[PDB]
Amino acid sequence: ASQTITVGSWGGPGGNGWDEGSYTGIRQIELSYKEAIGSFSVIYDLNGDPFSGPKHTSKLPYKNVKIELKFPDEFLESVSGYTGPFSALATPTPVVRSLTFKTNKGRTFGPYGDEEGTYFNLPIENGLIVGFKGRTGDLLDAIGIHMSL
Amino acid sequence: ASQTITVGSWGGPGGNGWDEGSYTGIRQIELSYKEAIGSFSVIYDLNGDPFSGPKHTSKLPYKNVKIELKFPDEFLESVSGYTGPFSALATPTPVVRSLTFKTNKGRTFGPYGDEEGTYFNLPIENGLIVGFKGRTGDLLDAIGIHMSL
Amino acid sequence: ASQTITVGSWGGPGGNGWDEGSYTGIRQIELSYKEAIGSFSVIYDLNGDPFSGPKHTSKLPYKNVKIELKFPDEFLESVSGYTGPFSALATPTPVVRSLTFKTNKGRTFGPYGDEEGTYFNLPIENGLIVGFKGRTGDLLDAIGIHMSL
Amino acid sequence: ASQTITVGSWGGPGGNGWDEGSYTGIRQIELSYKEAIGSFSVIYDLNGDPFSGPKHTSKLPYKNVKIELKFPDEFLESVSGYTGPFSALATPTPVVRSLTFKTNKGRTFGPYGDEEGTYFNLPIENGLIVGFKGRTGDLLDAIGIHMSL
Ligand SMILES: CO[C@H]1O[C@H](CO)[C@@H](O)[C@H](O)[C@@H]1O
Ligand SMILES: CO[C@H]1O[C@H](CO)[C@@H](O)[C@H](O)[C@@H]1O
Ligand SMILES: CO[C@H]1O[C@H](CO)[C@@H](O)[C@H](O)[C@@H]1O
Ligand SMILES: CO[C@H]1O[C@H](CO)[C@@H](O)[C@H](O)[C@@H]1O
Repeated sequence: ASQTITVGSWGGPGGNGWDEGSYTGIRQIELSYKEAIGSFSVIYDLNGDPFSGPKHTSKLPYKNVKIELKFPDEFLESVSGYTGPFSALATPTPVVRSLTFKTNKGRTFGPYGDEEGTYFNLPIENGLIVGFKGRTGDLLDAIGIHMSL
Repeated sequence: ASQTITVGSWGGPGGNGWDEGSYTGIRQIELSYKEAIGSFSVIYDLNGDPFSGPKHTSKLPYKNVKIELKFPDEFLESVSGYTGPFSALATPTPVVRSLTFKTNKGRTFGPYGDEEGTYFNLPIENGLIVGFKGRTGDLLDAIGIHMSL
Repeated sequence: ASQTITVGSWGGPGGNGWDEGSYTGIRQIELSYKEAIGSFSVIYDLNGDPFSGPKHTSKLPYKNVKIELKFPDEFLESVSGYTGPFSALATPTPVVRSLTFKTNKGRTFGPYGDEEGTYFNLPIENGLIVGFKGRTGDLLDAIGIHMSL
Repeated sequence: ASQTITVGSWGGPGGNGWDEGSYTGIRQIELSYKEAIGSFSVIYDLNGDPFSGPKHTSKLPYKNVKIELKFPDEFLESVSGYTGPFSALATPTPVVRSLTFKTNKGRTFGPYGDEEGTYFNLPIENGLIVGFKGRTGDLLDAIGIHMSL
């Protein structure tokens, strides 16, 4: 059972948890958004071959978007976003409202979802986001990260 | 030259940089504070023997404080705080204003320094803060972290 | 691109190289043998689900064998074997003649293949064999290992 | 308590154990030898400054030798040697009789001590020997290694 530095879990305890696990790297990210982040599934790299992980999609009719990294020369060097409860979707607990990624090549994938609530930002100076972990219900209640060299 | 996952660097580009490096674990943290964090030096564990790292002290007449962890049964599981520019000490760039630690034993070392500015929080679910990195001038301009299993 | 401590490469430069990569752990090992080791393919654990890696089989009509580890309570704690050139199969370079595994549960999978040539033994005191690397032609010319915590 | 992949422990159970721990790298190695290896102490690199670890010296009047690596451009890429019991020094258990190092720059520090007994060889394809572990009595009964990226 090898283990991987797991960091954070930003967001609330709502929805059901999920942990896609560790892989060799990240190739593509797919997420839906509107006033908050809804669906979130990612395509990892498993030793050279692309491996699509579990789909954590939500029913909310949100705008979808694909984030294609120019792997393996380009990789996430920063993950930041906003977390706060959502009124329209009657649930008392916090939800990831906004998410925004930044790659080592200078490419930043603009903030998806409203930018309001308490801020969180993970600047990676040395290391690789090798996998995602998080909780999903009708939206993305929380999101976590696996890292390695 | 062996390397360690390095994360963050929360705060501004002011002052001079410093990186204390990687060690086996953390035993004691010493920092001075008032409206922001000033001095910051830590005592690591180098294979069982306590090893005091470089002192990054500031002249500002601030209130000092020692944080003694009950090593190795107790270790930091969360580091959070605030970063924002400081008026009184004329400098245009952001500074770590507040810092607050939480150990796996439930012990939280209350927020030191004013809690205003943009928030940052590093929840550690699996891994160890094995070393600090950061920038100091008259205060603690920024602070970073080294992690490992 | 998430790298993993890679060790050894015991054996000769004959045949074609191959690297199955890193995974979460090892579940089953399949190898054929006679006077030396011929086919060698393994089934890894990818975050809980069994993942069969590339088949590196050889044509030689050798006796096959499956090594099923009681994962995840049981794992390899030692890999040792013999390397030396082979007469019968006219090739001037060394080949892994014998291979023998030992698990943390005391189970040792007896030496497969003749035990002659120069000896090699990797005792693992702390760490996990998380993936194999090696060269195959008509037999297993050499074998390597990926490790992680 | 951060941990490091620890490998091997080649040699016998004689003498008293010792573990110098993990450091940033290796700068110099000092060992004494004759028909077997006697004294063995090393100077590590602790984040840039040379750090001398525990001296594991033996009284046997052996020939001493210093191995200075051109750190950090040069580092051990292979450690091999011989282990077998020693007659002259009446002890029934195995002892490391010979030890030989090879650096990434092509420099090989010739076999020290008689080359007889069972062979052991650790080729490092990716990773760093970051610390030694071993057992010493009147000679070097066994030797182990800590590795990391
Ligand atoms: C209102 O319903 C769903 O979505 C919210 C936020 O995603 C969760 O907290 C909740 O448990 C349900 O899964
Ligand atoms: C005003 O002087 C000092 O302290 C501030 C904040 O610590 C730094 O930005 C600056 O460069 C100096 O080191
Ligand atoms: C004789 O043929 C094959 O097998 C040997 C040993 O496996 C290799 O060295 C060689 O290149 C071929 O692949
Ligand atoms: C004969 O005396 C010493 O040295 C040998 C080999 O080093 C050890 O096995 C033994 O316990 C003593 O420490």
